[PDB]
Amino acid sequence: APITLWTGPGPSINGFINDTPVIRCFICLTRDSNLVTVNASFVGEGGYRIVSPTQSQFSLIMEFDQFGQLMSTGNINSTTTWGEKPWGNNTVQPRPSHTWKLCMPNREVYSTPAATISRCGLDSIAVDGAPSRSIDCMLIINKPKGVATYTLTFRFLNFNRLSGGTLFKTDVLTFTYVGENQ
Amino acid sequence: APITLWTGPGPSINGFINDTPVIRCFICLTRDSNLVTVNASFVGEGGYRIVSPTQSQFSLIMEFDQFGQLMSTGNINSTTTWGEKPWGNNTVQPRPSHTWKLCMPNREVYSTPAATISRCGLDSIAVDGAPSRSIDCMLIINKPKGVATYTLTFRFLNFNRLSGGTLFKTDVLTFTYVGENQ
Amino acid sequence: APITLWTGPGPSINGFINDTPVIRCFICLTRDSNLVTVNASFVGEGGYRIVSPTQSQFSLIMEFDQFGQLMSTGNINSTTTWGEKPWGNNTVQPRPSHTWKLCMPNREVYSTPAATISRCGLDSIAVDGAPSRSIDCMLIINKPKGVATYTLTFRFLNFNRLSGGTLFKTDVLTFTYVGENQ
Repeated sequence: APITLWTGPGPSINGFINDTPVIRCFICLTRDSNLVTVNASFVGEGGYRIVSPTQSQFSLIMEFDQFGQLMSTGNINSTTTWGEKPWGNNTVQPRPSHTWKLCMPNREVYSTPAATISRCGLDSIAVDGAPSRSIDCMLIINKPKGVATYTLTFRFLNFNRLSGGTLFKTDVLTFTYVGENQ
Repeated sequence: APITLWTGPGPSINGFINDTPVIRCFICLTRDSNLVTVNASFVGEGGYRIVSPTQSQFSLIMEFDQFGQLMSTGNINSTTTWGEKPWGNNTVQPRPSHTWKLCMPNREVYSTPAATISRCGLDSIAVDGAPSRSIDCMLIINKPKGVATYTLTFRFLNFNRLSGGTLFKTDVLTFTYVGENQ
Repeated sequence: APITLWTGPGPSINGFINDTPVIRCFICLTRDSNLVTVNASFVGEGGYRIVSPTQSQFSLIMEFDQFGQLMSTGNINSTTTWGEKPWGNNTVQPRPSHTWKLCMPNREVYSTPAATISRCGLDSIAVDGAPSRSIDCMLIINKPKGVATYTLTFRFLNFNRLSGGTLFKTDVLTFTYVGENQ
């Protein structure tokens, strides 16, 4: 069967940069028959409300154990809401099932780290998609971190593409990878 | 269950600008377990056959009611072919089902307008993907309009990226969003 | 039902240019209810290990018969591993099925060839996504070739975007098209 893991809608400030909560992350991992679709969006708060062209690139890493459970140690972690989305409602069901492994990046296919770098428009409606208002966001798959069995990294890059200070309100971002076997 | 709503193959000139039919829009919304995939392509006609660096940006809005039924008042609307694609054939079934809501952009997740701006190659096979032969297409999700409960807007932008006149024959465009609950 | 055709993990050097194996191609075609997702990645070998700004553009074409069986005559072809992925493991099953047609690009929808040109990051983790380390990969759908019923072409373009020599280790690339009817 399919399975979706997600933050739920209306996330708290659940993305930490060096132990400070600064980004609201909506993250959805939907496993259909074989592939997992990552659907995500991010909103900066406080000192990340607006990002400058000189902003250092940074990763938001999700660490998962061998059962596909989110660990407490990443930048997006089990201290904030995360769990299964039941078909038919918008709840987060936090009690893990064996099925959660199906949302993880297949260890054999991604036995070394893989990546997808894509455009990440910022404040796109308000700036009417101006070319110099996009950065990049690179998904890194299974780059090692601590004792995590699986990792998903959202790495925001190339802020120097920006013509000036820009609201850190990302587009909806999509990535795809091969799901793990049960 | 999954459900697809689409224009069918070989659409008529069904994209209206200033109440004039000027673009042939192929649009498919496929809901699988949780996410909806937008798969779309566009061909300009008449004064929109060729676009150039002097072309002004424009939007094609689809308006849907609370049941996921396409309304008559958008730029792409219920006055042209639109409905469900049966698994196993290429017909368009016009009679609404409860299931059509499942193709809609989830109103909790998209409680304010969301966007994805992406490259939109033009005439890409013919021009062999020359870098200066792309524009952008931004999908806007749930921009408020009229009495619509849901909206999808295809906004064509950044014609100034083009090196010159180019056939408005878009790549196959893909976007993804979280589906509404039954 | 859904169905996935793929090369399996850790593919051999299975991309041929002038009858010489030069690229390792991971290719996955996953059909869900209606759409097919192409998930692919490439690693150059030998003379293709490093690519330069002056690299000759080239295509890797897959040719399929009317039943969705991969033919022997494309650049990626039936002389190497290819077949169905069972749900639950990473094997490659050679036994054809009626379902394999469902991975093919819908002949009526793509009676004229379609394309999607997208960014193709190279060596992206190592170069931390530097903008000048991307090329383009265009998927061409049903560009006619010989006696094939369906074709998928991966055309690698715009090497002249590169700032210098770069390891031909692509990002995970994703494309989407409407699947064929049984």
